[PDB]
Amino acid sequence: VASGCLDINSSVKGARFVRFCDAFNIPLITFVDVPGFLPGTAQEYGGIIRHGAKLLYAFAEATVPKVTVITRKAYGGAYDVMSSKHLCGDTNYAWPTAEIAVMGAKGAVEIIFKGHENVEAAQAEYIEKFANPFPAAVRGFVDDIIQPSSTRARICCDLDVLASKKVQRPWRKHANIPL
Amino acid sequence: VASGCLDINSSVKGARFVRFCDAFNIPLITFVDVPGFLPGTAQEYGGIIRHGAKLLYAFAEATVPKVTVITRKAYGGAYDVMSSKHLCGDTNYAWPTAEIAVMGAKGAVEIIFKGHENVEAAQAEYIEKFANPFPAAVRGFVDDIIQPSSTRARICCDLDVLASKKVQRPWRKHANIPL
Ligand SMILES: *C(=O)CCCC[C@@H]1SC[C@@H]2NC(=O)N[C@@H]21
Ligand SMILES: *C(=O)CCCC[C@@H]1SC[C@@H]2NC(=O)N[C@@H]21
Repeated sequence: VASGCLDINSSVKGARFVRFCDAFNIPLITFVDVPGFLPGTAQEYGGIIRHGAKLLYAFAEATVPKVTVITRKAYGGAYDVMSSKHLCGDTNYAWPTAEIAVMGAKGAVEIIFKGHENVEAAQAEYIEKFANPFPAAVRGFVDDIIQPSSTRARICCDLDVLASKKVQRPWRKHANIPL
Repeated sequence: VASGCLDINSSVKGARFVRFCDAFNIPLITFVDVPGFLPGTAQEYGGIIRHGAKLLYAFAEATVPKVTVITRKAYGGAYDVMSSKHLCGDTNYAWPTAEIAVMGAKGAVEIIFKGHENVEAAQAEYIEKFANPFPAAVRGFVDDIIQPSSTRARICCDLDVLASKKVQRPWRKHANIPL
């Protein structure tokens, strides 16, 4: 549905569910495949910026175990919104088809290589190096790249060892979610 | 005295003083100029490894304001031992003569460029780029490079705003300093 893109309505449902599970110590499993946000004036006039921040906050605030699996696409700011490891996640696995980037190869090459000759060669070079899960994994964004058939067993193992995990957070009178 | 090198005796005196000042909310000011550790069997047989860890711990544990000024040399592991910014420091200033490196240019070039022709050119290139305070500052190791005449005023300003600073640390029954 809608290429797996985030919009206002999806952000509202996600943030509410995540917030409940965190409050009552229920671990979270995230399956990420998101190419970006739904474009258009229907979303911009509706406050897509304000509403998208709801899901980002709901994950960032969480203190319960978070296990993320990236199945195919994670472009742009949506990578971090869908519970990336940099929001105090516990484990993050990629399948062999995962691709983590600011944008797809076509947009990135047209912007990076502007006015140069032999752009088609630059397009092939960029895709071969960046259109896979490796530029993120070699940086510590992904803990392992796993065969999909092993996903269940890998998650079960993490759940049975993160269950006793506690973290500290500064004192606050109460949270201030963007609303 | 002894080129400003750390040894067993200096580590013992430092750790004890730092620990007292931290316990009773007295800010710390550090003036760093340390080329490394005193070599030789007299120090190795005396447990220089064990004793040096005392000063590293004493700074790392501290929760009171820490302001560090680097005047000239900070080579090797001694950089971090003498209250570097990466031990939860508040501010760290360098004077124009500061040099932060793993080792001096002579040792580094002989190790990096081994068996190559025109080593003398490599020596000049290395010194011009790394024998100054810039490769550390551009990475976030140093907050500013200041004229020495302004040091006092800069420190006074930091002390009058860090005085109300509190940090959180996980619960512990009691500390376990290497001894
Ligand atoms: C064709 O150029 C339309 C591109 C839309 C691709 C998807 S839709 C939502 C995401 N936002 C974006 O700019 N690209 C993604
Ligand atoms: C001559 O080669 C002796 C070099 C000693 C220079 C100083 S003394 C202590 C520090 N340790 C080290 O390897 N170099 C520094």
